[PDB]
Amino acid sequence: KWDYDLRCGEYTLNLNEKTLIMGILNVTPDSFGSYNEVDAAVRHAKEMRDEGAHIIDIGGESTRVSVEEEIKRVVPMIQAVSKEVKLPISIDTYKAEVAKQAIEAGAHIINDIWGAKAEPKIAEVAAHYDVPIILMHNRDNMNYRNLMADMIADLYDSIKIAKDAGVRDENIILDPGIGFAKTPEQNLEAMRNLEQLNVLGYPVLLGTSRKSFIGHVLDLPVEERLEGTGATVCLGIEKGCEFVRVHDVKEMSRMAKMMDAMIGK
Amino acid sequence: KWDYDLRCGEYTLNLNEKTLIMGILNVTPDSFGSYNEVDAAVRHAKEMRDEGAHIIDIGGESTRVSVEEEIKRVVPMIQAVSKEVKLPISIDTYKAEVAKQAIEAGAHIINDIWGAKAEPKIAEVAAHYDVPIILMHNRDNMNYRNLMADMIADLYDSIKIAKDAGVRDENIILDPGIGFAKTPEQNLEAMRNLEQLNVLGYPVLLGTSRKSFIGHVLDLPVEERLEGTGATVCLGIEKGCEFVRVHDVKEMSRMAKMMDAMIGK
Ligand SMILES: C[C@@H]1CNc2nc(N)[nH]c(=O)c2N1
Ligand SMILES: C[C@@H]1CNc2nc(N)[nH]c(=O)c2N1
Repeated sequence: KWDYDLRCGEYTLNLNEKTLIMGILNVTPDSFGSYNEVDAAVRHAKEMRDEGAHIIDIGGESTRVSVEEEIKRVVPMIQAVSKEVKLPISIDTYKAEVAKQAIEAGAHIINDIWGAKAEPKIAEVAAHYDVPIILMHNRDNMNYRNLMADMIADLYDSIKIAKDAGVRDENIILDPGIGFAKTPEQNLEAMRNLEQLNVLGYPVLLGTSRKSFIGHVLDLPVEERLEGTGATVCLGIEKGCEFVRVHDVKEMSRMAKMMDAMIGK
Repeated sequence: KWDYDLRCGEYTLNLNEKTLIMGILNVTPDSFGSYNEVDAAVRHAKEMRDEGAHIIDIGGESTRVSVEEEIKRVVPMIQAVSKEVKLPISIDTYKAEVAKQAIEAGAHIINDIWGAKAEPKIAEVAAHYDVPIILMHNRDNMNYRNLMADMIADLYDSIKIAKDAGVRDENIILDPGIGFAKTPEQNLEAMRNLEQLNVLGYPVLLGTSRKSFIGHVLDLPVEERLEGTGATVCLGIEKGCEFVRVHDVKEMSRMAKMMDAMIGK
């Protein structure tokens, strides 16, 4: 099915062999590139490498921050993890300068929650270093004529921007952006119609880990969402996703792997 | 989609509203209707009722037993649980006399792992008390020309037997019999083609809890199979199953419920 491998410089990721697990690195800052924060992050990456993660996702601005600062927090982390853990690292920013530094510092993949729309210059950063980029569906509003048709239109506007800036098709990964610009019911509608994004011809990453719509269904707080995340990973894999972005790496790797065996991937 | 409810005398089970969870009652015998065994079983049913189970499944001969004896072990259990826990009880036997007693003692549903083939008289027991019966795929051999086509043929031979004995269509539930008469690869093939059984027009129950094929994929012992069972429950629900038979009632209820929300059931 994929006629190419994901080229990540040093590392290569095969897209046919298994669902690829992206481990979410919790970047809990010190009040002050300090030791407790860089060391707590290195140990966390190591735990996830050992639990079956294939990519470590490192973020500077967690939604729940000055550009100069985001770099000083995230660059030390990427240096320590890329040196100490043999996994590709994706950098979770939408800012072009942050992306630029992160890749100099050793990150392999760009992870852009605004799909090259917040700062179009980021795809030029991608085009240049020639790295894979994740384009996530997002918009600053929630008025959908047709949810899926709109997601697909919007994603396609990211691809144009990326392709225009010089991004090769083989470095494009898409993401339905679950939990962004979507009501809880829209989130479950995007889950139920995820296979639609396959028509765009690109690999899909799904990020549903512990998100608020799981809580809305199950009526359960963020720490009781492991079964609900599992269900979303399972439906995602069955609908064709190539990657899942999760906190619970041990549990999701096992669910991923059993899905893979059953659907014949 | 289902134009009728599952009639269980005292209780009624709706087939459209949610995936219905069947809790597996571990019937750990005393060396001797004793207290520790009937009381350990009542507390276990109660825990599962509280964790979200809709049916309690009670078995006399766990595969890993004289007819007269199977009754003396299982009849006290059904009396205590049906009196003390307000859930329908299914009786996991293939023996007609055991089924007969179990229903006198208070069980609602017959659960027959040999699909009325080991003892055809059991469907007459079903026909008479007018109870729902689960017909599970099983055979005393593993030489399949075409796995799915054979399962469907074999299941259909159970339906004939049941219908001939007087069983109403509305009291027939089918079960692909995962882990019986199937190699590990055949088990994963039946999972991947489960939606095929829907053409027979009946509700489907799936039993994959902690089974040996999960262990074969994940390489993990029976107590580390919770993620692997989850994956099977998720794929089952997406492929259309009306019931899942599980040990981990808390975890599987949550995964069931999140699947239901997403697939729109
Ligand atoms: C809340 C987080 C932020 N970063 C993400 N990145 C991708 N690709 N996909 C996602 O779902 C998310 N969600
Ligand atoms: C091992 C157990 C025995 N009883 C079962 N009954 C049904 N219906 N389905 C099943 O899968 C099983 N498996």
